[PDB]
Amino acid sequence: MKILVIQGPNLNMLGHRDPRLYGMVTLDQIHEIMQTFVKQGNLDVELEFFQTNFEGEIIDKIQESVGSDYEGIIINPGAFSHTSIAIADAIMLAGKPVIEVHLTNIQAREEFRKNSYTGAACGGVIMGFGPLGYNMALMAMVNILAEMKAFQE
Amino acid sequence: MKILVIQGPNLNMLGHRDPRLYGMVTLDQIHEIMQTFVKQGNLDVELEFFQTNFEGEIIDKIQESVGSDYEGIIINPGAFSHTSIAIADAIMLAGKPVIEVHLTNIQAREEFRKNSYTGAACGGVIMGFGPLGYNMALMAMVNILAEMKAFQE
Amino acid sequence: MKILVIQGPNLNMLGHRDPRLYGMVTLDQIHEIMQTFVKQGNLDVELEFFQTNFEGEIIDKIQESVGSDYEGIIINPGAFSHTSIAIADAIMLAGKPVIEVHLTNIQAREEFRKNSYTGAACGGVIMGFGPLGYNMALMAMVNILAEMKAFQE
Amino acid sequence: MKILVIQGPNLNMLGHRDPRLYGMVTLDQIHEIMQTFVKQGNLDVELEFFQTNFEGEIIDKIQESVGSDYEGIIINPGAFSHTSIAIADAIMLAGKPVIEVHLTNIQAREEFRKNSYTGAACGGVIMGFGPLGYNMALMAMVNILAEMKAFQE
Amino acid sequence: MKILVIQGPNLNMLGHRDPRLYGMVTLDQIHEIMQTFVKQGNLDVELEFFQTNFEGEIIDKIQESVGSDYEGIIINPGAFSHTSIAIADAIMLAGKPVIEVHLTNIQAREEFRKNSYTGAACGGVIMGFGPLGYNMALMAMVNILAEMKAFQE
Amino acid sequence: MKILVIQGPNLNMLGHRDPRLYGMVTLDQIHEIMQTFVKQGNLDVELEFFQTNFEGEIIDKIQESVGSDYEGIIINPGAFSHTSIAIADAIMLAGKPVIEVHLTNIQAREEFRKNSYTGAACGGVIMGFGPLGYNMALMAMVNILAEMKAFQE
Amino acid sequence: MKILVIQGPNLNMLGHRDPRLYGMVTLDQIHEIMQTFVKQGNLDVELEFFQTNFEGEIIDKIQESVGSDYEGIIINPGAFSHTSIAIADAIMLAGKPVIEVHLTNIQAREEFRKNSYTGAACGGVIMGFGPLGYNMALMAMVNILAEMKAFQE
Amino acid sequence: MKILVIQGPNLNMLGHRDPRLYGMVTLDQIHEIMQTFVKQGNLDVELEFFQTNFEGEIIDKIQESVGSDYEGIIINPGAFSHTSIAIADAIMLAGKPVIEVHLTNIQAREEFRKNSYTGAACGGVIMGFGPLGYNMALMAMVNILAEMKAFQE
Amino acid sequence: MKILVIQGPNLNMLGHRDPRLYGMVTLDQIHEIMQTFVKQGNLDVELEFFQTNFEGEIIDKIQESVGSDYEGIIINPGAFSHTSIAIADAIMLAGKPVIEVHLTNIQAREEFRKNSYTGAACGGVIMGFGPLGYNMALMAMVNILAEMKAFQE
Amino acid sequence: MKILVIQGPNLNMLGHRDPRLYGMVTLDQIHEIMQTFVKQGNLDVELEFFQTNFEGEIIDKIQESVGSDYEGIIINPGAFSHTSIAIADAIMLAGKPVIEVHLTNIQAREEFRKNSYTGAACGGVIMGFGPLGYNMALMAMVNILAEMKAFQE
Amino acid sequence: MKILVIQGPNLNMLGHRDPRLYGMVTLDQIHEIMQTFVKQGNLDVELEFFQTNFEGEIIDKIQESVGSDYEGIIINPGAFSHTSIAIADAIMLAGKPVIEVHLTNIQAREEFRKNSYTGAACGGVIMGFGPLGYNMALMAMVNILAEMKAFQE
Amino acid sequence: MKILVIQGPNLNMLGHRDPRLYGMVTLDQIHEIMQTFVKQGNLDVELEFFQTNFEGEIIDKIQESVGSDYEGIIINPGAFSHTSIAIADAIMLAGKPVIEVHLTNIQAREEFRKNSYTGAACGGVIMGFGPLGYNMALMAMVNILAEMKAFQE
Ligand SMILES: Cc1ccc2sc(COC3=C[C@@](O)(C(=O)O)C[C@@H](O)[C@@H]3O)cc2c1
Ligand SMILES: Cc1ccc2sc(COC3=C[C@@](O)(C(=O)O)C[C@@H](O)[C@@H]3O)cc2c1
Ligand SMILES: Cc1ccc2sc(COC3=C[C@@](O)(C(=O)O)C[C@@H](O)[C@@H]3O)cc2c1
Ligand SMILES: Cc1ccc2sc(COC3=C[C@@](O)(C(=O)O)C[C@@H](O)[C@@H]3O)cc2c1
Ligand SMILES: Cc1ccc2sc(COC3=C[C@@](O)(C(=O)O)C[C@@H](O)[C@@H]3O)cc2c1
Ligand SMILES: Cc1ccc2sc(COC3=C[C@@](O)(C(=O)O)C[C@@H](O)[C@@H]3O)cc2c1
Ligand SMILES: Cc1ccc2sc(COC3=C[C@@](O)(C(=O)O)C[C@@H](O)[C@@H]3O)cc2c1
Ligand SMILES: Cc1ccc2sc(COC3=C[C@@](O)(C(=O)O)C[C@@H](O)[C@@H]3O)cc2c1
Repeated sequence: MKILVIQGPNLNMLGHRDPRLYGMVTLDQIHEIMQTFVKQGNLDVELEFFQTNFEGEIIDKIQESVGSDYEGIIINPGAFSHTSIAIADAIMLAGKPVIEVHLTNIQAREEFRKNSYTGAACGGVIMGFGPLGYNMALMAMVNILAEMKAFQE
Repeated sequence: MKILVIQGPNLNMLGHRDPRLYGMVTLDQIHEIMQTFVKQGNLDVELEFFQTNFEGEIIDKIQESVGSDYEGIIINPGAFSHTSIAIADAIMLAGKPVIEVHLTNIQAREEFRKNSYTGAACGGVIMGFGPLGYNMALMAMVNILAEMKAFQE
Repeated sequence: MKILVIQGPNLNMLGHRDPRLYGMVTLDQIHEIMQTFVKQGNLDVELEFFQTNFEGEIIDKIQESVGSDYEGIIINPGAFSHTSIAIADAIMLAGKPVIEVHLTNIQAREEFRKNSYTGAACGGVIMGFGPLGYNMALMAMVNILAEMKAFQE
Repeated sequence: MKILVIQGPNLNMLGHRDPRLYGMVTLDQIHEIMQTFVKQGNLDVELEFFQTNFEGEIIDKIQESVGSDYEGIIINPGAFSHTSIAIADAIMLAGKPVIEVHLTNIQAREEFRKNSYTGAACGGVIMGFGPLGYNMALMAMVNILAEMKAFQE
Repeated sequence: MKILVIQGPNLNMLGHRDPRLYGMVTLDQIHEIMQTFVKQGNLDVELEFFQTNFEGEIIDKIQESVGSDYEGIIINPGAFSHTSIAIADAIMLAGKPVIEVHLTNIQAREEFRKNSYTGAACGGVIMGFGPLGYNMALMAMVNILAEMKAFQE
Repeated sequence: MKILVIQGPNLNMLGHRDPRLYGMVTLDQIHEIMQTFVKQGNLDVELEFFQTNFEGEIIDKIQESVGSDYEGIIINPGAFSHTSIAIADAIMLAGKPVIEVHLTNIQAREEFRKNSYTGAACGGVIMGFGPLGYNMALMAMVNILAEMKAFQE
Repeated sequence: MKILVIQGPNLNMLGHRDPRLYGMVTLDQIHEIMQTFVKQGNLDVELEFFQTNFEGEIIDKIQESVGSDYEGIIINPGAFSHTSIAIADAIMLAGKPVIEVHLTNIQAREEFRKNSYTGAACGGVIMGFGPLGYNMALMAMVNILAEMKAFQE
Repeated sequence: MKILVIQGPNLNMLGHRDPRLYGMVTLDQIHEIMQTFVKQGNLDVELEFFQTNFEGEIIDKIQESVGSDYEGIIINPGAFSHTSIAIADAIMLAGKPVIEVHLTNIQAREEFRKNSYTGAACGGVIMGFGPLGYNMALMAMVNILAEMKAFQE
Repeated sequence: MKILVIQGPNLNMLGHRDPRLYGMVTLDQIHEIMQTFVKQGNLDVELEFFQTNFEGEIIDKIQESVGSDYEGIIINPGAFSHTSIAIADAIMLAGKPVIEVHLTNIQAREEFRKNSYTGAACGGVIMGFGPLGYNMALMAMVNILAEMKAFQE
Repeated sequence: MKILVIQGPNLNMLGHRDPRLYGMVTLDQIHEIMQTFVKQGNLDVELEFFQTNFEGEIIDKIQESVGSDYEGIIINPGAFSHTSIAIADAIMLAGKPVIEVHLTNIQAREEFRKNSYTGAACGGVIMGFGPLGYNMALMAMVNILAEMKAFQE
Repeated sequence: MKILVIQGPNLNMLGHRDPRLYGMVTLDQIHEIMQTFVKQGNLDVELEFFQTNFEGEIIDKIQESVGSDYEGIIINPGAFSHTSIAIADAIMLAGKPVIEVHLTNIQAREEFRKNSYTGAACGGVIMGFGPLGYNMALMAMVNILAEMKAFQE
Repeated sequence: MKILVIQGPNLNMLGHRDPRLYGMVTLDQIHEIMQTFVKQGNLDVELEFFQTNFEGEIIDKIQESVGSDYEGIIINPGAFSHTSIAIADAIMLAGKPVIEVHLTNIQAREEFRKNSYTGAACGGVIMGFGPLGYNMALMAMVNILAEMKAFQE
């Protein structure tokens, strides 16, 4: 059961500079925290991680998930959340669960960050919990998938 | 370790009518699902549930949590999320973690629902996961509390 | 055949001060005019009147109509018309005819009064006819109910 | 006692196509329903019906009512409600009661339909009751006229 | 197979003044170009041409197409495109293909010209191709009709 | 030397009702005041007066001035000034001086009256001088024409 | 000579948390300061203090002042100032002096706090002077009442 | 009979540079044209001319006109028209006719020039006639004064 | 203990015309009222009064207060309150208490008067109390100063 | 005679999912339809097709057309139409005909889709005709090119 | 070769208070830094420095540069940058290079500071480099002048 | 001492077409001009030049400067300046001086070009000086670096 984790622009710079707002934890560390959570719960999940600064690479990857044995996507589109109708469209055509995560509470920042095009296209949105938000996304993803397949039977 | 769950206007009408958008699950059923989650994880948590249609009662209850042995609040202010500066202020003065939950993805609805005053005052916001969102709030709450007390020592 | 008449904030102050805009007739007098209309037409209707200054009480009352033998609601939400998404939602979940009345023509007043959240959630809206508007609401309610039960057979 | 009923653009297309939103009843049928209401109440009223697609014809007709033995106007300006300051001015200079009717609840439709210039210029506005709204207009007109002439004596 | 071509306000002044923006071709010349296209393709189409400066005449004509053996409408509402909800409604009730044409690219002009109420009600919109845009509308009309009748069988 | 005076919707109702804002003078009286001014100055000017409530008639008349021996237009588009892109276009293609007149100061009224599409298309605009404004238009017109023909030689 | 002091939502939490923006003084301490001012000036005033988190209770209390021997109201509506047309209406019908007080300078905060519906309905507004603002309101109230009764004689 | 002519910022730079938009005529030349008009009509008027670049000097001068034997003001506030509430207030308190003139048609320029605070405070506004606009202002001023004194008697 | 009282544009015209909105009291009379208050309370205060119509003079004066033995400023910027970022900056750099006063309730007037740039830069704002507002400003100033120097010790 | 067809983000996902709004036809099928049109008309045109999800790739390709023997561009920028000033600039510097195509009527969708930066930079725009729109673009392109080269001679 | 350096409101207060945002350097020190730069580069430039708090003095000075042997202007209009259409106009008529400087990055401050009317009228704008910005203006001015006179020959 | 010069979309097309607005100088020529400035001043600077049409490449490059011996960045983000929150974020995390350059005065162009997200994130911004702007950036960069290292010691 494969989950694709997509990390948008600038998230690779996390923690390395300790630049206050986003915190001390690096992107790799966030990804280790995710693995840890997967093992410590015996959840039946293999993660693929992907980070990019290109809007087009985010769309490419969402698209490459379509034909494949990828069950769901957890995504933090970063600054593209607010601007990218294109990623929003790609999310709408993914035909599989997409969950949007934000480290910070984007409700509580500048006006230009409150809107999330991408988040409106997702099933659900998690914001403001730091790295923990990603594990919350994993929990929900596992439940969302469990419930999708339960119904099948 | 006491968590206060506050349920805003109209949420008590959930499920009883099956009114499409919000689902089939009743508010009691959401609260049972929470207890179930608390036991099935052996989490050290006693829940107090409260539902009201009064802005004033939501504020009263947030305030009554202040002096007490209430560790945190999980809240779905419902339609007040978009309008209630008053509840937002109450949340800011609660001096304890507040997590906002929405059944539906309020990013993906009418313009007048995208803004959340109350959500901006909370540490974090969860939207669009149906009842599961509340358990996600629980997970996060337990972790946020764990981490607050870890640092104490 | 029971009709619930809900009167929002400040409407109990009617007439007592003769405060120009709204007129000389008291809220009780409006309610007497309604009974009079019910008898003088031999309409088969028992009215329950309710006035409150609390958003929460309006919602409570709309909700308490749901399980009961209340056939429809006539409501003047007063200044809450313009602000209350919460009452609007309550009206949408009432699953019975709701008609909104206003004494004054809210189209012809300040910008902040032109919007009616609640009115959009109602089947119909009557504005600007003074107390007469309420009898027009009665007429329409009786017809709407007649037509609902005609179709049943 | 003459009442002028003015029907704005496209209302002559009613019912003939059964085009969903507005219903099944034709404009003639609406006018018959009005006569029927006038007889079944023995109201002392002769109706003149007029339908046009021309803003200019609506204004012309409102103006031609001024010198005459027309006591009041019932008007559904249709899509001109939202755009026509010119008809609004005509209504203000009619110096006799004007009541605006809409079949549909214009509060509950697109943003561009919520404004009614013409409705602000009328004494009162009725929306969302289907053809019934016109009889409600008749009821109100008869009362408004009764009350105008009562005060004379 | 009859197509009605409707030309809105001011289009009759085309070319006669060579007034720069719109060009050198007259409205008659646009209509000849259309006939020429119909013959040079052997398309099975009789054109009726109509030009007016009255919003009301455009609506009248759209309505008069309803009962008749008019298969579709090609329309350039001119300045009414931006303002006329009434024509937009008429187009919505025409129950037959309507195609909007603009000589100039209305996206690239003043803000007040970018909105097209009428264009949103049409199946499709062509702008910025000078008189050629009309032939494009003919091509598309013939295809849309071909495809409507193909499906019939 | 022929000047066309165009009077927009409702201006024919002037004075007859003494309806406060616009005054006591009738439209005929305004036109007499113009003739009087033309004689008392020996200006070489024949006036044609035209009043209509139809947008379409205003456009028609501007257009019919084009081929003719009409030297210029004085126009008070009334409520259309604020709404009518169509008339604004007609004015732009008149290829002769157009002067816009308003009785009242449209700067000092409701927001929806401050904009004048038609006024932006005219050479010049006169507002707020009551009927005297028309004579001011005449003066200016005569001067503008004088100066156009002076330059010819 | 009775003055009613109304304190809106959250003001009861003042000072107890020392939550920075509003200060260190408690609501009781604000009320003591007021009594002290009344004695130290020998002003002929009995104060009734009231604090609530309910919009409805504020309206109730304003209304209950109408029939009574309450001469004036000093009110800090708190977060309701910005949102509550209902309280604004109640203030308009109080038919006695109402003075709005704010601890903080609401001009200098978030955009959503600059508007005061309630403040526009009051005779006057005092902001940004901490608890001192209440005594200023007392001074002004005593003067306004002095001047009202002076004129009587 | 004294008329004060106030010329706002930058108008002294007229014509000297021939800077296209405003023309070739200098400010002195405009003032000579005014004198000429006064003589060629035998109008009973002494003009005082004043030009400044200071908002405060415009206000000072308007104020100094109050006590004096200045009968009316003709003013072109220039760029201050759009911005200066202060001059607008000064115009409202002048208690004598003020006419606003603009060389260019400020309706037909940038959005930031369409608003005229000052013009809304004037009795009337003249725009877009070049220097001629000033003589139009003189004509109107003379008539306005004539009519003010006629009534006296 | 010196307080500088700055009076913005047009305030010197007060009362002389009795121009309705602002009242009957002259600016000198307002200043006398202030002296009277200072004596009748034995407050230890010398007032310097200054009125100007120049934005630049207000700024100059604010600046000249900096080096001097001026303890605080009471200012009514008049129409500049709404427009003057420059004065707002000057107030921010005064490094002493500045209190803004308005005779009228600027919340309750035109939209363009609700904003106060200058008021946001002040510690506090008083509006809508007529001349009395100035004495309220004195009371507050004396208290603010008392409290500044109490802390010193 | 080479035409470059550029297909923006997500268009490669067409039809494969049958995702309702855009239809059943795949992108390849759209391109085949284009070739077919080119043959069935004997038009003298070689098409190069290009699809990308990268804004940067669209710009690159537009730029690579400049030096080459590419006569014109037909482009559907997809979601970038609304957001991409950069592509809009590239189109403006292409110095050759660019035609914008949309499958869907972007006038009739969400507010954020009505604006087309790219469409404003194109000579012309076609929307709402499904894949047929591309053939319409071909017809127009061939005519635009024919007319460009006719003039040459 | 004379350069006029104009310094807008409040800039004379620089450094003296060390008021954080703008820095520690006084206005005199900025002017010394400019002389120093002129010598250390042997640039052929005499500087005239001017500081004022009056909008009108800025305009006066720009105007007085016109007739003279002033080659260019470096200007920091301060808070007037955002508000002053009048200075913007003065700049446009200066017919010589004008360069706008800001100490702070006005893009990165409050919304009301992002707009620069004056900056739009300048050839170029420099912001956010502290006092160094002025030397950068000098560099550019010298280059702009060199290039203007190079072309002459 | 290494400076990275980043050139955004379309800038590589400079000069080659002579497309009026931006000029005649090619991007290579701008880079030569920069080297020339570096030698003719003996400044101790090695430049790396980079041009791209990809938002993601700009971010990649800003990021790759972080770990390296790159001292500062000069950047012209081109059309991305107005839209790219992502690049703005990258700039904020670069932890080294970033200077934004624009050839043209973006204040003086379309509304959609006035905003610069990226510019707000930079230390300073230079606009409207053609290619010279880059040398001005160099000058400033060298000074900013000199001053950063001066303080170190
Ligand atoms: C007829 C009907 C039937 C059941 C219910 S429950 C309900 C709650 O109000 C809201 C809840 C949210 O917080 C959520 O999605 O959890 C969204 C919020 O916008 C909405 O007011 C509204 C509603 C309406
Ligand atoms: C002086 C002048 C001369 C000739 C013409 S033709 C004309 C048509 O009105 C309009 C037509 C459009 O539909 C189009 O682009 O074809 C756009 C619409 O905005 C414009 O008003 C307006 C106009 C104006
Ligand atoms: C009840 C009544 C009685 C008489 C009249 S006349 C009239 C004309 O409409 C208008 C004319 C103006 O152009 C003008 O002041 O000359 C202003 C414009 O805003 C208004 O629509 C409107 C109107 C309304
Ligand atoms: C965490 C916290 C701690 C203490 C307090 S007290 C309070 C009052 O609510 C308000 C009062 C104001 O009237 C005022 O400035 O006095 C302004 C209003 O915007 C604000 O909501 C809000 C609040 C919030
Ligand atoms: C015809 C007239 C007559 C007298 C006066 S005095 C005056 C002062 O300007 C203002 C003062 C305020 O600060 C206030 O309420 O004290 C409000 C402000 O908006 C107004 O411009 C404006 C004005 C206007
Ligand atoms: C789930 C889904 C499935 C398939 C596709 S294809 C697609 C293309 O993007 C767009 C194309 C348009 O240009 C058009 O109408 O041709 C409109 C544009 O707004 C839209 O983003 C968006 C999309 C979304
Ligand atoms: C408390 C305070 C203390 C000292 C100073 S100096 C000053 C200058 O005015 C301004 C100058 C700018 O042009 C600039 O950044 O150089 C920005 C402008 O918005 C500001 O008003 C504003 C100001 C404010
Ligand atoms: C047809 C055309 C031809 C050549 C070029 S080069 C170019 C660069 O992009 C931009 C650069 C700016 O940063 C600047 O002024 O340096 C402004 C920005 O808005 C513009 O997109 C835009 C452009 C457009």
